[PDB]
Amino acid sequence: DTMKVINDPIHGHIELHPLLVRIIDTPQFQRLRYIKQLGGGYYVFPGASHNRFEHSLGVGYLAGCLVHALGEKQPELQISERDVLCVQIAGLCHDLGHGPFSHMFDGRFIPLARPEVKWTHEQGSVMMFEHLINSNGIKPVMEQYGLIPEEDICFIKEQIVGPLELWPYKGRPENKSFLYEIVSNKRNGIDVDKWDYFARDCHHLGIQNNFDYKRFIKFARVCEVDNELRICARDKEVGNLYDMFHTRNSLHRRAYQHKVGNIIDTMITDAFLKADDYIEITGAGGKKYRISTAIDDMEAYTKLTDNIFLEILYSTDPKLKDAREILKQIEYRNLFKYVGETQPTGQIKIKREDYESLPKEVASAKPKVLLDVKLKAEDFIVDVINMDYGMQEKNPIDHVSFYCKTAPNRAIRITKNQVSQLLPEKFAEQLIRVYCKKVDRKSLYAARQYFVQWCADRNFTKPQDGDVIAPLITPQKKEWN
Amino acid sequence: DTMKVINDPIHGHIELHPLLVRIIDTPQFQRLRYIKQLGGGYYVFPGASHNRFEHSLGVGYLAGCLVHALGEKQPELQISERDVLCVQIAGLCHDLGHGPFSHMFDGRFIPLARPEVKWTHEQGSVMMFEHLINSNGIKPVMEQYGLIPEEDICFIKEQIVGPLWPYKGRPENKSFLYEIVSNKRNGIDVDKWDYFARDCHHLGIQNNFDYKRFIKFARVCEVDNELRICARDKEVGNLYDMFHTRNSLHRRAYQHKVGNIIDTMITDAFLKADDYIEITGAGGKKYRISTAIDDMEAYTKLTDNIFLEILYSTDPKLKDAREILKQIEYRNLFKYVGETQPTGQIKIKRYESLPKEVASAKPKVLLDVKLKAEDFIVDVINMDYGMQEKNPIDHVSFYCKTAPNRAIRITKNQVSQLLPEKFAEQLIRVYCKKVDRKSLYAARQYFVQWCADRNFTKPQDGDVIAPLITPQKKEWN
Amino acid sequence: DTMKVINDPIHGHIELHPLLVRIIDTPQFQRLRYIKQLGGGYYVFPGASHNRFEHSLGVGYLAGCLVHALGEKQPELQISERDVLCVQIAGLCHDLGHGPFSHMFDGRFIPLARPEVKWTHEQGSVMMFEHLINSNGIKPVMEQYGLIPEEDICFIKEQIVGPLLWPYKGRPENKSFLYEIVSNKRNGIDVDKWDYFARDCHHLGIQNNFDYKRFIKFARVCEVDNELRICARDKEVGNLYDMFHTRNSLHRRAYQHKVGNIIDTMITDAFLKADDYIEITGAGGKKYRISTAIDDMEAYTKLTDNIFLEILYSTDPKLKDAREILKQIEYRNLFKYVGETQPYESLPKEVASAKPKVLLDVKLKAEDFIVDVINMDYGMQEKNPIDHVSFYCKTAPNRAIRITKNQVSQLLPEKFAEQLIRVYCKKVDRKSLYAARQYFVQWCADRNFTKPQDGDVIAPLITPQKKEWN
Amino acid sequence: TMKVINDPIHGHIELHPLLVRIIDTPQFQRLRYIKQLGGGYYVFPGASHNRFEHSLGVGYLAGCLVHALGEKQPELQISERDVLCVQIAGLCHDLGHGPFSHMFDGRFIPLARPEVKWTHEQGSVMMFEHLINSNGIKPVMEQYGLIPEEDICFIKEQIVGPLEDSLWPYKGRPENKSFLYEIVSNKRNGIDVDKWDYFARDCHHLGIQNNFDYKRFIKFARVCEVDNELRICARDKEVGNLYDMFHTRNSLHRRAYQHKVGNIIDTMITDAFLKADDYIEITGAGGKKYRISTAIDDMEAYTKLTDNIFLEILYSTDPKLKDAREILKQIEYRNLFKYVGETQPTGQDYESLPKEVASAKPKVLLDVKLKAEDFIVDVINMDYGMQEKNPIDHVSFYCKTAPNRAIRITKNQVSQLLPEKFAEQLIRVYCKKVDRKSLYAARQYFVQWCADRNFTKPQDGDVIAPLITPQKKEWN
Ligand SMILES: Nc1nc(=O)c2ncn([C@H]3C[C@H](O)[C@@H](CO[P@@](=O)(S)OP(=O)(O)OP(=O)(O)O)O3)c2[nH]1
Ligand SMILES: Nc1nc(=O)c2ncn([C@H]3C[C@H](O)[C@@H](CO[P@@](=O)(S)OP(=O)(O)OP(=O)(O)O)O3)c2[nH]1
Ligand SMILES: Nc1nc(=O)c2ncn([C@H]3C[C@H](O)[C@@H](CO[P@@](=O)(S)OP(=O)(O)OP(=O)(O)O)O3)c2[nH]1
Ligand SMILES: Nc1nc(=O)c2ncn([C@H]3C[C@H](O)[C@@H](CO[P@@](=O)(S)OP(=O)(O)OP(=O)(O)O)O3)c2[nH]1
Ligand SMILES: [Mg+2]
Ligand SMILES: [Mg+2]
Ligand SMILES: [Mg+2]
Ligand SMILES: [Mg+2]
Ligand SMILES: [Mn+2]
Ligand SMILES: [Mn+2]
Ligand SMILES: [Mn+2]
Ligand SMILES: [Mn+2]
Repeated sequence: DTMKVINDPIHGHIELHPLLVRIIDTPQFQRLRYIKQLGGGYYVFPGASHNRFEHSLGVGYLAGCLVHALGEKQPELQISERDVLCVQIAGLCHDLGHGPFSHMFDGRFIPLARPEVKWTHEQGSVMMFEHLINSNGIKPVMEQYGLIPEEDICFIKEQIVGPLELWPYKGRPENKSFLYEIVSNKRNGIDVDKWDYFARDCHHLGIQNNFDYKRFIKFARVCEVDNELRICARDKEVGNLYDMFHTRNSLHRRAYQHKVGNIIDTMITDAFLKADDYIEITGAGGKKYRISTAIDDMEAYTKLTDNIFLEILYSTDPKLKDAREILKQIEYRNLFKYVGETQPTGQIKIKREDYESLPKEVASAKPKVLLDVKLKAEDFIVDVINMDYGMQEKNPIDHVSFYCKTAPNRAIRITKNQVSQLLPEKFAEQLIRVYCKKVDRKSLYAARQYFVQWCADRNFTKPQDGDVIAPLITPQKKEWN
Repeated sequence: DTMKVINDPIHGHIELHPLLVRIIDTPQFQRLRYIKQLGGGYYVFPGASHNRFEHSLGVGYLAGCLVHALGEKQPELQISERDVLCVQIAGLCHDLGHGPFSHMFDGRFIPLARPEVKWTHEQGSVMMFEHLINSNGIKPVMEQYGLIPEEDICFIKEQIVGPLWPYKGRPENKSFLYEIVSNKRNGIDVDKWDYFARDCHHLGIQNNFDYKRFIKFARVCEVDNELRICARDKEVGNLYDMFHTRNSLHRRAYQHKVGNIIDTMITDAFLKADDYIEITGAGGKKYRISTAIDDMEAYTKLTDNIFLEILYSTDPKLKDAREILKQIEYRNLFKYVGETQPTGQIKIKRYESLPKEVASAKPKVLLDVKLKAEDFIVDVINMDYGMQEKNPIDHVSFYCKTAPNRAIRITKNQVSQLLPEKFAEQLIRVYCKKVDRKSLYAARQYFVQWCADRNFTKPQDGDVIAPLITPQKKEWN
Repeated sequence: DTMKVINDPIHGHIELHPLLVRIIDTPQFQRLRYIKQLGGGYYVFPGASHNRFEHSLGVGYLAGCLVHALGEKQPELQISERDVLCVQIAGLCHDLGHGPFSHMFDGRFIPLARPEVKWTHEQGSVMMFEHLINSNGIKPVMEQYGLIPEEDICFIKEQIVGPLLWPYKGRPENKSFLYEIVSNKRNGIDVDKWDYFARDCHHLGIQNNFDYKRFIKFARVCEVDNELRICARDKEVGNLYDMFHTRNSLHRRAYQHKVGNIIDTMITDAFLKADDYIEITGAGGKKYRISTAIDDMEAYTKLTDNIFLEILYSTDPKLKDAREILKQIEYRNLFKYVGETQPYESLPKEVASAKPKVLLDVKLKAEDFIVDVINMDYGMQEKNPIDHVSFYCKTAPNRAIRITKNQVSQLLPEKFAEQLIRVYCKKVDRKSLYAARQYFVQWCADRNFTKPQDGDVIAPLITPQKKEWN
Repeated sequence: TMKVINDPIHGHIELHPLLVRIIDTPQFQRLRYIKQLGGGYYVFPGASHNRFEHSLGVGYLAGCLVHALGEKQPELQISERDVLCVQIAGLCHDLGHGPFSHMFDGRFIPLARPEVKWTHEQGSVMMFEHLINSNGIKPVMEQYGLIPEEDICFIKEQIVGPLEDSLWPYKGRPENKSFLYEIVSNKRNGIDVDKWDYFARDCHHLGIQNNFDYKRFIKFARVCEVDNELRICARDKEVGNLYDMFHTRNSLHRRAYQHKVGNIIDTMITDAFLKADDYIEITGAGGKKYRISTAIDDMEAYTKLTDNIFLEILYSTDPKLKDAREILKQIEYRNLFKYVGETQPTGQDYESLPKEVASAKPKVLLDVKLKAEDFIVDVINMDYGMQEKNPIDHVSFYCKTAPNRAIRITKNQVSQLLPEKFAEQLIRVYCKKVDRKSLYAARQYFVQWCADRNFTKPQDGDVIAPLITPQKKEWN
């Protein structure tokens, strides 16, 4: 009935409309309190204790800030309170679909557990959102505050996942197209979701950031672009936009793809796979699901959080011994050892299906060196990481519209050459990391020899420490030295 | 093989000796990852997602910083690497004994589940530390790095809990070492310094104490034939401010009325669940939530998870407990009625009779509903400077730049006339389990009447919530 | 004119209305770039390089934030764009009257140079504001944007200095709350404090996560004694006490830092010696002195921190005495701090008159001493400003209530003012300093002042004399 | 005794008494009156900071790094004497800066005294010598174990490089202590503590975000043998952070140090100084009088050349300075030369570019015709500090498995998303005529000149010069 104020360390005091409060105070939303934003990253950065819940509040907040700012600067847009609330709800609910340890679940576990299924947190979010609305009688409340549930639920889902299918959207018309650019921007990835996690992750990781998404909001405008009304940035902000993506890449390099964070994520995933058939999760009508099938039933999925990790760890079931033992090894910090990193060379890329064959490939290499131990495919992990600017090969800034101060209503396009010659020439790459399950000194030395030999055999890039870890092997390849 | 570096948002890059790493990488220590620093506070301050684990690293770090600084400034102290490691270990392990949602467990749940016992997180920490050492073969590792486990385990425990010269782990010449992690003399320790900075970072609030500066100006002097840590004289204002900051954090955050009520509701749920949750201990034995403190192997598995285990349960026996937790999720909380203070110095002894007392008041007003003792919660909160009635600064030793080895004492008048005249008080909060508008209105009338009957302070909103009752008391108006 | 955005490290991006930009882009306002916020404090805290200019932008910004927030939450107040602009202008211009090194000028120099005159930066700000308006043709611009200069200039001045019975003419009682925002004469809770807390902390290197933002969010207007006044939410009372605690702590640690004050004192002495020999050109080419530039705003416009360097870099023999003091500051050959106690021109003589029962190699004279009396209070002399705050409760947000100290905490101060008395010595010799300590502690004992913290160390012979001290 | 100074960036800095003696001198304290970012303060009101506080930070970080190396590698035989010398160089590296910093050495001196070859580095060495000699520091250095002959040489070399073909061109320390020259001012690859302080300090004051974590870098720094020298090596995994450091530097230049209006204010101040030059007199050694442009010849005069000069001119009663004073007054009214636009070359002294723009004949009607003198053309070199070169190719690294073995890492071994180029230019054009008709004309000349030269299409080209932009087919 009245607004609530929430104090957030990143954003300070956030005002929440009563309808938003109703949505937040539900089991489906509060679930996000028990899911770590950075998953295994917490085990490397102790500051990163934050969960999806607080991130979601921030995203809803910033979504409101942006839509409000646009409305105040351009009354002609006819932005309504109903529009503002719908955008905030989408911002709040965009991460509802995340599973235990966030990206590990959708990124690592589900692809291995259920390769046939094509699943993402986005799809999960839409399903959970529907479940949230229907389970908690939210629709009546939406009507009370002027929302029209048929159109607006559609609109909210479309903001989260894109067209459920010309204008392909049904929730709002072309004149309100800019509303779809705020929470999850499918056009170029510039959205408030990134702005919140940049600031929040940095706050917790202990990586400094004085920058303003606030600045961006202040300079945002709506212009006509190809018969749609779209969000346009001021021209001079283009450098800041390139930097936003640079920041994202740096955060991935330093933190999200930290070699040990990833290995912990990998180990947890392995534990989950071993546990899958023995954990049972109760769904709608008392039906039982597995970790990998809870995504099919939202009532079951509601109860799938980071807790599962502890349920396995603390279990006594003999059937869970293999899974439990992996988790125990994580606790003792008996983790697999990082051997090295390389990149695929020139046009060659690694296909997703071929990830599985890779450990065998490394083991198959014959390094021209004496070896005390012989290592097996099963002793290796090979982690293939796709680093990009959020749009695969594409430059997202080529998909941004800008305006100039002398003609604020006229959208223009800006190419990379018009900005700096020091920008990336490519917007995607792969990293290949190799680890060894055998942690002893002799094994690790051997693993380094196999690894560097495999790099040479494949014409991959010379590992940075190649000359130190494998002095005998590196001479072989002339390109390297 | 060698040191590890950990990046902390509060302290930046912390170097950890390999022995410390071995201790950290154990189930008993890593458990702290799953216990929230501020418990129910997270449900009011979404920034407060931090756990005991990160706080513990910070405390170990600052313990090392202080002992190192003292050694570098005063080589004569003969501080040893062995001493430094023992102080760090105590700093790291001082919070090992905490249970689910931290202070709620030792502060609220255990006193109700096991009223006969005096139990504290300190005692828990000593027991867990012993379990950690013995379960993970740490003693051999300690010897490898020059520690003497018999003496040093004793020393570490004594730093955490105090005497088991009453100390056996170190002699009087090394007395100052016992002032660093948990200072029983005046409460000025590195544990406070970390949580001030860490809680503030996460809460989104401002901290008055500058701990780095304090460390830089710390020295050891002879005081009554002990070597004790002394602060530079000009830092006295900063020390008063440290305690002010602590009090403000309690007022704004740790004792936030809704955080406390959520803690209370969780405690109630735990009590209802107690007999039906079973926690597996050493040798496969089963314990209860309230008895896991007896077996460290069981206690190791007692973390915030328990909350979710109850919440996600389907056992009919757990329905009552589960329903309370579900109400928390729907934000269907017990309602805050009001807050008052007992009058001047007079203070309230330990509590169960209080709800009945409020219900017994007969407010001279029209009431649609009549409320019962069981409908009320009364929460009594002791706010002080850490030493009951006493001023801890009267128990600090200082030095002047013109005579750095000469300890002096400084009284409150020598500092400021704007300081507190008192160092302890109580807050009394009343809540109602009946959440309907008519019940809440009635609860307000009982509450304000009870305040008037007892001569307690006028609630701030007394004139608004109970316009008919407030005229009765002349003092108030 | 158009709207401009300014990036501020404390507040981030501040939007400025074109009328505000016009006011800012004038010699009278830009002058504030050349006046340090903390004066001599920069010579102790190297981070405190900030000037009055950036502080002024922040105050104007926060004034706008508060008035806007009140208007959005309570449309019934009938707050107008004209009102918002006037409040912002007052916030921007409230520190226009500051002189070189800020408080030193109004706090130390003017009282000594011109004891007969009663002058404050507030009065200076009003005069400069008038000069700014009249010199730069701002009144026509104000009209263009809907302001009514006769009423609104009056209103702006009143916000800065107070009344020139509702005693205000610029706005009526219904808009009384507007006078509480920039410079709150009722209880001191204003946006000026909120900016300098955050800004000074940022530069000093003293941490502050807290929010004035929170305060703004919980501010409301209620009827109080037939005026509309700003009321805080009841639960914020603890935070308000803490605001004043913060202020006191900043004064103790930084603004009244014993060496910052002594540098301010030395600079003041140098200014006094230089006064007649520096000439500052005013309106009509007339010449003024440092101490008389306050009479002519055209002259005052050219009176900034630069004067310090003009003196320091001078070669005029007449300025040698002044120049030498400044040179001593550079060499860090400072007047020496002797000590501090707790209970103005006559004081140095009084200390010198004390006869300490100790052997002294040197005899010191009144002129060798500086006595600095510092009033540490909660901004309202003896009074508790929180007793002059109105609050509201969530169950009746339009109903103002009063909260007394006992309703809050028994751990709060019993007193809201004190004095610190610091004594320094000009001479700086070891023997002189030792003597100064003996005179000082003896004077403390003679007057029944508090025992200096280091009294037993600096004056072991004297301290036994006084029984209370022990 | 030691003194402690509280710094907002670094917290509490401990200063050895010898350092305090050096700091408490007119030559050092002068830095309090010189803005770090010059005209930048007139765009970013947060940037009030001066060279003085930056210098303390640099001296502090220099001490942190040399101390850390000594503690990790006792074999280096780092001495207290070495630590103090490194700190003194760090403290004194910016002594030579003039009013508004880079504006003085970058803009004013090149125009006032084109024949002279002058830099702030050279100034710093001269001022340092003046500081030492004027304040009797050498005796104090000896008292604390310094050897002035060798150590003064060492300090100067750290600041300006060899005073001189040789594997060792330095005289102040031998090859075994080579790593000491990499700390304050790194001529090999530019990775030094001077950048680390100004990144953090400028960001603090500007209200922007800094990518480089210098404390981490220090923690992972080591010394290894490289080509018969002992050099500072970074841990291999820090290479990404190093690339980011340079990215941060470039971003700071783009957003702040080369802000179009900050630069124009710097240009206007420089113009004012040029007009004032002959009329301001600055007293030097023996009471001799110098000009703003000649104070660099006498350190006693240079000591008194600070930002104050700006205010002296602005507040001058004296008529003689009316043209100079008027320019400064225009700055105060914000009556600035107008930015017309920015472009980039394909490719890459002073008088010629404005003339070129004016010479273009745009196929458009023009109310006014503009002259070379009405234009300013500002050419800005954006690079990674080493002209065309990649500085990371000049860094040595080590791996955890062999911490004493230095290796080299090439760009392809890091990321394919790194820059392909390490240098570019920006060309900005401004107009001294500020009226609407003049500005419109200036835009037409500018865009025409861009088209004529095949420079990049200005971002707002289609808006400011709709008629010209069609002509160029490339411009899509
Ligand atoms: N930064 C800060 N300082 C403080 O002193 C403080 N106090 C609370 N909060 C945070 C905690 C929350 O994140 C938020 C609201 O706290 P509130 O106490 S205003 O909320 P309700 O208890 O519901 O008061 P009601 O029911 O009477 O309206 O601000 C605070 N945040
Ligand atoms: N601020 C920051 N920036 C960074 O780039 C970064 N990288 C890590 N960390 C945090 C995460 C950790 O908390 C800490 C060290 O991470 P590290 O990657 S050096 O450690 P290991 O993987 O063990 O390196 P090795 O095995 O080769 O010695 O700093 C960082 N913290
Ligand atoms: N925080 C931050 N990041 C930045 O990239 C940046 N750039 C500038 N500023 C600060 C400096 C100012 O304090 C403010 C605006 O700078 P602007 O570049 S938007 O202004 P004009 O040059 O007038 O742009 P125009 O004339 O083209 O509309 O933000 C910035 N502040
Ligand atoms: N952050 C901070 N908090 C504070 O409370 C404080 N107080 C001072 N400083 C800063 C200001 C200075 O930059 C630094 C040292 O101030 P100091 O007061 S220790 O030094 P002297 O007065 O000379 O002490 P002595 O009485 O032994 O001579 O710390 C402070 N810095
Ligand atoms: Mg509430
Ligand atoms: Mg490691
Ligand atoms: Mg502009
Ligand atoms: Mg001192
Ligand atoms: Mn998200
Ligand atoms: Mn603790
Ligand atoms: Mn002010
Ligand atoms: Mn520098």
